[PDB]
This record gives sequence, C-alpha cells and structure tokens, in this order.
Amino acid sequence: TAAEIAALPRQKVELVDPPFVHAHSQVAEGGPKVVEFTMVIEEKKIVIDDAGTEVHAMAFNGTVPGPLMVVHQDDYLELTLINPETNTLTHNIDFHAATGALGGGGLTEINPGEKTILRFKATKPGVFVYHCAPPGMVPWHVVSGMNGAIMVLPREGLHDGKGKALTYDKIYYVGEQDFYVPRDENGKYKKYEAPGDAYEDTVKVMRTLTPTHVVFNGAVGALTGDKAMTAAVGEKVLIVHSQANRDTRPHLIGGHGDYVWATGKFNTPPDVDQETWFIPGGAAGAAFYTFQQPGIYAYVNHNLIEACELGAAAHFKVTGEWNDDLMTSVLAPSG
Amino acid sequence: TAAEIAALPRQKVELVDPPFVHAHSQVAEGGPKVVEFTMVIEEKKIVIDDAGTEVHAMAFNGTVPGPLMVVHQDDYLELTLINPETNTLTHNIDFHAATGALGGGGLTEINPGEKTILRFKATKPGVFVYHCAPPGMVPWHVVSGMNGAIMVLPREGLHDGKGKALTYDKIYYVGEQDFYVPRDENGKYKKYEAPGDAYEDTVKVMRTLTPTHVVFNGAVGALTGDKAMTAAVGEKVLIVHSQANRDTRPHLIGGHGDYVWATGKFNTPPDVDQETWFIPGGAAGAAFYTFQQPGIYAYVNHNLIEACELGAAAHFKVTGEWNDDLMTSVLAPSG
Amino acid sequence: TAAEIAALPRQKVELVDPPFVHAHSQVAEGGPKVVEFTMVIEEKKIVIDDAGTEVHAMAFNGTVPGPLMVVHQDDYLELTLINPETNTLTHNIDFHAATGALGGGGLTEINPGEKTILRFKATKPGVFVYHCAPPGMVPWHVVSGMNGAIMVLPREGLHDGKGKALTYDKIYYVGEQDFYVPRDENGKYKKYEAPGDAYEDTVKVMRTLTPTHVVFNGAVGALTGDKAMTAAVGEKVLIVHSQANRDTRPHLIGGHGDYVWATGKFNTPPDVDQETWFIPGGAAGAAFYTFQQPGIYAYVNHNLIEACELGAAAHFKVTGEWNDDLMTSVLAPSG
Ligand SMILES: [Cu+2]
Ligand SMILES: [Cu+2]
Ligand SMILES: [Cu+2]
Ligand SMILES: [Cu+2]
Ligand SMILES: [Cu+2]
Ligand SMILES: [Cu+2]
Repeated sequence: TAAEIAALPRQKVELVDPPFVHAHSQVAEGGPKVVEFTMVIEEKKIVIDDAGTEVHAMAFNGTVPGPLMVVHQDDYLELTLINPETNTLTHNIDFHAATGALGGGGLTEINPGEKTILRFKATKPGVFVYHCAPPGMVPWHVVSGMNGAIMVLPREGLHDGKGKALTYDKIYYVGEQDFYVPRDENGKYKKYEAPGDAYEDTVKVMRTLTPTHVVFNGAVGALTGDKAMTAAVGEKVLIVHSQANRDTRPHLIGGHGDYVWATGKFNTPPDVDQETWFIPGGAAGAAFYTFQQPGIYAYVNHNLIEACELGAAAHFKVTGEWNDDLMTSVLAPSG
Repeated sequence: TAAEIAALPRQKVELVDPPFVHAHSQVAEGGPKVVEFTMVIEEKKIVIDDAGTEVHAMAFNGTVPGPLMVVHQDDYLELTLINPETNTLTHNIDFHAATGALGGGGLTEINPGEKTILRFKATKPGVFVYHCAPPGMVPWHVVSGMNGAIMVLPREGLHDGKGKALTYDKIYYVGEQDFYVPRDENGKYKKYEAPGDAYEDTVKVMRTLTPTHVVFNGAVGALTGDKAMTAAVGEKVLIVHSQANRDTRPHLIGGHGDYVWATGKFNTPPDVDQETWFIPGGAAGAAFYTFQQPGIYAYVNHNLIEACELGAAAHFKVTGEWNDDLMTSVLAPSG
Repeated sequence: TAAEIAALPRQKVELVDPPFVHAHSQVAEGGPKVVEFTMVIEEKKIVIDDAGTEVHAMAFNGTVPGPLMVVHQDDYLELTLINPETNTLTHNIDFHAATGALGGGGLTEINPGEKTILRFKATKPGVFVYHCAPPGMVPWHVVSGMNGAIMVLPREGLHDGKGKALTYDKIYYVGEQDFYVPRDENGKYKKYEAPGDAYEDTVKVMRTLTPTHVVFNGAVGALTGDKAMTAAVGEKVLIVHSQANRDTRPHLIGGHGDYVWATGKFNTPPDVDQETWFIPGGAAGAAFYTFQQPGIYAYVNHNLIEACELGAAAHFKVTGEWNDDLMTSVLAPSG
C-alpha cells in the first residue's frame, strides 16, 4: 500500500568501479529496502587499445561498463541519474530488471543540465543488463559503452539446484563491449572532435555487424597484467558477465563454471560443470567457481579471434598450492 | 493403421496471416484429429523497407513468414501444398516437427503447376520451423522468405516446469527474416526485373553472413504504428518467434519472458524471469508474459544494431493503469 | 596420492579417426584407471573444397578434428603428445576437461623433436573441447584444425533427466571447423608452400569474423555421399559435435535430438525433442536420437548459408522400413 512503501527504510550506497563491486550482503538484511544510487554520466574520450585508438565513450559513472548495482529481490532500486551541462547528448536508462516504461527509459530522458530519479521494484532475481536507450539513437549509445549490469540477489542469497546455499568469497563484474571504430581508406582509426561528428561513420561500421574491438572493462588488456583479477585455491568466486548488444561465450581457461546461470536468472536452475557458457546480446550471466589450482588463468570470450585479436581476454592470478592429483606433468617437454 | 487413421475426424482449418493465429483450443477437444491445411506458394515482389527496397519473395500462403499452423500432440497435420503455374521455381516443404524424408522435403518437391498432399504425425510438442528446401537451392529459398512455423500444443495445453497450467489470453507469431539485398557501387539497393536476375548477386551477399535487413513480418516496421500488437494490463500473451536461418535474441523492452521455452519444445521445462532469450537459426521459441504496465513496449532482437538499424523491432500498445509500486518517476527530468 | 595413482591399472587405448570413436564401455569397467593415449601432431596441406582450396592443417593424430578420447569420470587421462621433427611449429594442448595450468597448455609446450606426457583427473562428466593454444598464436592454431574433443562418461553410463538409463547403439563424432582462407585480387584462394607464409594473410581474414569455409571432418563433403554415417531404424545414436572457435546450431533434417546435452555436460539434464540445438564456440555438445524412418538424413549447421554455401553439412544413410503412420505422401507431386 501507499503507507507501506512510504515507511520502508532508505539506504544510500557508494558505487565502485568495475570489475570490483560495492558493499553488500549475500543474505538480505531484514525486510525490503529502498536502495539508493547516484550516477553522473560522463561523455569522454577513452583509449581502447595499445595503438592509441580513441572512442567518445558515453559512460555511466565515468566507466565502461557502468558499475554493478546490487540489491535483493523485492527491494526497490532508486537511481538518481545526472547529465551534466558539459555533456552534449540526451541520455536515459533502461533497466532490464525493471517493469514498465521501456525499462525506465521512457521516464529518464535527461538533456545536459538535467537530472532524474527513477525507482523500481526489483521483482525478479538475477543479473540483468542496464543501458542507455535514447529514442532513435539506441544502439549508438549502447556501443559507445553506455551500459552496465545489476544483480538482484535472492533474499536468502544464492542456492544450487537442490537449494543448498552457495556463498561466494568474492565477486567480479566483467562488462564486455563491442566497439565499432571508423577507419580511413589507409586502415587507420579515425578521431573526431565531438561525439556527434562520428555518428554517420560509426553507424556504417555498426551495419557490418563486425566489431573492430571486443573488450573487457573498456580496453584491450584492462584485466590483464597488474590488473588481473585474483583468487586463492579454495576460494569461491562469482563472475558476473554482461554484453548489452552482442553475444558472448565466456570461458575460464584452466577452470570451469561449476554453477552457471547462463540466462542470468536465479529462478532458472544453473547449468553445472560448464566449459564454455553462452550469454546472448542484451543479457548478463553469472558463473560460480571454486579455484582448485594456483597459477595464471585466462578468462575469455571463446571466439578466440575475438579474445586474442580483438581484445576479449582477462586474467586471474591465483595463489596457493598445486594439486598433483588433479593434474601433473608426467614427462615435461623434452627431446 | 491406415484404417484407424481414416476413421479419425478431419478438421479443415482456414489459415490467417501473421502475426495473428487461426482459431484453436489450447486444450485438445476430443481424440486425435487429422488437421487439414492448404497453402498456395506465391513468388512475388515485396517491399521490405520505407525507402522502397524490393525482394523477390517466395511466400507460403503469400506472406513472409508463412502462417502459423496449430495442432495438438499426436494429431496428424495434412498439408495440401500448391505451386501455381504462374511461379517459375520448384518448391517443397521441410517441417521440423515431422519425422522422415528430410522433414517432408523428400516427398513434396513440386514444379510450377503441381500440387501435393503430405501427412505427418505430430509426435513432439513445441513450436517448430518449417521451410522450403529444394535440392541445391536451400538457403536461397529460405532467405527469400520461404519459411514459417507450426505449434504442436500438448493435448492438455501449456504448463510451466512444475505442473501449473499456463493459459494464454492471446497469441502472436513473430517470424524474423534475414534478407541479403545486393547494392550498387553507390551503396543503393538493386532492383531486378526477374527473380533469377538477382540470384548470383544475392549468393555473394549471403556469403558475407551479414544480412542487409533483419525484419519481423516481412518488412521494417511491419509490426509498428497502426500494425502494433496490442494487449492490456493483466493480459497473458504467448509470443511465438521463429528464425529459419539465423540466430536471434528476443527481448520485450519494459517487460520480461515470464516463462520462455527458449528451445521451443514444451517437454523441456521453460526458463523463467528472462530478460533476453536466445533462439538459434533453424528453430522456433515461445515466451509467455503477463503484462503489468500500460504503454508502448518495443519487442526486439537485442542486437540493437539488428533491431534499430536493420529492422528487427516491433511494438506492443498496452492499455490500462500505471503501477507505481513497480516503477515510479520520483523526480521527472528537471534542471 | 601419487602412490595410489601409480598403483591404478593402466590401459592403452588405440585411437580411431573421426567420425568413428574407439571401443569403450558406457558403464565403467572396474574402479578408476589411468587411460593412456598417444597422438602425434601433423602439419600438412589439406584440400577443403572442390575448387582445390588448401589449408595448412595442424592436426592432432593427423586428422581434423582430432580423435575423440573416451574415459569415465574420475579416471585419469594420460596423454603422450609428440611433436615430430618434420613439423615447423611449437604446439601444446588445452583440455577443457582438465583443471589447472590453462587446461594443460602451460605444461605441454613442445617444439618439433619434443614430446610430453600430461596426466589429469577427469573430474567432470561430459563432452569437452580440446585444442592447441601456443602463447601468442592461439586462434591461428585452432582455426588451422588443431582441436578435437573428449567424452568423460558417468561411471554408470548416460541417463535422462530422471536417471532412466540411456544406452546408445552407435556413436559418431562430428568436428566442425571454421577456416579463413586468404584470397588474391581476383577472388581466388591463395596457396602457400609453408604454414608460416600464410600467417599474416590469414590474420587479416580472421579479423573479419567471417569464415570462408565452415566444414565437418575437415572438408566439404567429408561426411556426405559414400562417407555418410550409417544407422538403421530402431537404433539409438549419440552424435557428439564440437566447435572450438565459433558457434554452431546442429540440426538432423528429417529427425530430432531426442535428448540433447546442449552444453555438453552430463550433470546438466538434457533438453528434449529438439529441432535445432546450439553449441557455443569453445564447447562440445551431444545429441541422442532413435531412428524411426529410413533414408538419407542431412545433418547440418542450421545457418543454411553456412551449411549449403560454406560446407557445414553431413549425411546419415538409414536402413529399414518406412513408417507410414509417422509420415505419408497422401498425394505425390502431380499436375
Ligand atoms: Cu546515452
Ligand atoms: Cu535493452
Ligand atoms: Cu521454395
Ligand atoms: Cu530446416
Ligand atoms: Cu598447435
Ligand atoms: Cu579453450
């Protein structure tokens, strides 16, 4: 009822940049809450590869992907979305988790200099994409990086197909972005003064359905080297993966997805013992794995051209003790 | 036996043009029936976009997609298929729902001026693609629009994964078509005086595996404006979706798939609470949704380039009262 | 322990060429074993189409795909991998079935003239891709044919979703391969006299994400005509299908997938009554079907351009008596 909603507790949360995730509890603390987030939209030039290739990103909270928001089923998510006067374009937000008004898009169209506050009830548990979607320019905003995900945890937290609690020690959010960067006749990537300048050239590339780059966390190598994700043997990790526009097929090289909600929806029982899972464009999925071996793992989109040539590869650096039962080199490489 | 089959009641059905579906009962009335359908194939020029782009379509019942035929499990589907002498090509039909002879393809090869009658037992419940498949010319016929779907309902109607009856108030059939239209050196679509004139140029485009157009009900915007699908708050709608040649990833913008038979087969428990489902090329799927919010919804292939640039977008106009518990604008776009 | 493993029975298994599979028991013979395989890597020219197009194949056991290795859950797979001096490249192996060191890749890097012996515990039941993945050269080896699959059977054989036993009479392994063959200025496929000579040209084609050829068992027609797979009405057949780099959507034309482990993993219950299933790039899947009709069946990737234009089509030739209840030509094609 009116009073019931009015009387619910309100709680502000500080966001953190992907692949890290803000403070949350797996089991819901008490009854339904109105969980409050604020994101400022930033239009800005980003460098997406080691050749200095530039995109005019359109970035929720200044990042590609935008940050993971975490709430529980039947909480309310209340987003203040801010479009500073320094931006050039109108923006909005479509939460796939939400019901009504084009996911919120119809209620959140903000010009530069405007802000809005949207509340919705998170009625369905799962990981879900969100993305900007201005009428008439939807894909251009999405493929300029204006997308992220949220997670709506069951109130009792995660469970396997038998209702046994699944509790992660850490969580990472990998947002995968297909970029479409115009090139000149000499094959060199083009640069533009303002976002709108690139519109016509970019749509032409979009229509080929062939990304120039496919990247995690906004750039080639963003989650490799000193920025590899980490775990220890014995540690239970949840990996949330989203792709707002194009299919992907995540794979943990050297590992598995012990439980994978490939559709991203927690009331759909997870697949198990997965090698390579599939997330369609416009969706998020989640994989749960318990690390068994130390070492460097690669986490990839298993179209290995996309992974190795186009940028869709991350690493995990895992500490701990080798398990010779699971794997051993009986004879090391030799003549 | 032939004698028992001959003793079964016949029902002659009048097909209707997609996205509408001929009158049927969700729960089968009586025992197995021989359900009779007739379709005339029409080779016809169709306009697929607002610019006036033309395709020489090959159209079951004169429409792209072909109409949805509805029977119950263990009914027999008896199709009279006619290839009028005004056509120039040989045609046939492959029913994915059928068992033997290349889905019926082997038994239904008809030249212009010929007809045939094929009967098959609908032994498996689900939605299934049908399409033309003439030896040596299979993809050309299919991507010229010569495909549709059937639905084989369980005799006891639909149920969810857990024995709850699911009874829809209305059903729509969205057929999605990838088209491969040749262009001139100035990037303008080519027209051909005869279907044959288009062939070589079309196979070249087909080889790029990149359609020029991806459309619902035969054309860009075919299911928008005054041809939008309709519903009301509280109404239960089944959306059957097919793609005979190429993957798709349906999404109801502002909604969900409450129950999605993503593989299209009713003995495979549906996924639930879906944001974006996946239907592989050569299959049909179905989603069941109860509308909770009024207004415009877009229904899209959620590669948003395919939706917004290439044509794969439809609308639903939904009447009724707004639910502020589910979503509200706390603060409308403001300075 | 190492001692306990050293004390387990060793079995030497002899590999057979796809699509055939080496002798095995569906239900496990005795307790865990160390199952021993040996494969020599062969770099050779293969001809992949009727125009005499050549690929520099990198072939496990001299075939594309490499052979299917069959073990049971909690057996040990011990592979001796040999890289002869007649080869020019460094190679390794990543088993998606294995846990640690990039699936074995980190421990199996062998130059020509070298060999290695890897052992891993097959802890998860299912069909799983394996492939070469040399640092810095991963997609190039994979798309040159350096991949296959293994099957790790549940010790008690296959069951359906309800633990009812599923026993096949025949098993076939179909390896699907996307090839990226460079062309000259006139659209002719290029030939090279060393694998390395083709590298740069191939990388350029790979980056289009558009294969020039998509084939089964290494070439157009490799599993059609005389080389059709065979079955009889009433026989239960398991069809294993893998694709190491790119999505596929298998379909048995005239048939179905009665049970389909679309993810390839046996602890994930199978989909049923399938028309067309989906296997993401980097994975294997398996379909079980009981033939009910005799004749030619086509088994395809149901992107029909990929099947009929690019080469992704096989045949089954099935003996037996026609079932007129299932399907009958009521009226044969007639004027
Ligand atoms: Cu935007
Ligand atoms: Cu969306
Ligand atoms: Cu036809
Ligand atoms: Cu088909
Ligand atoms: Cu290799
Ligand atoms: Cu791999």
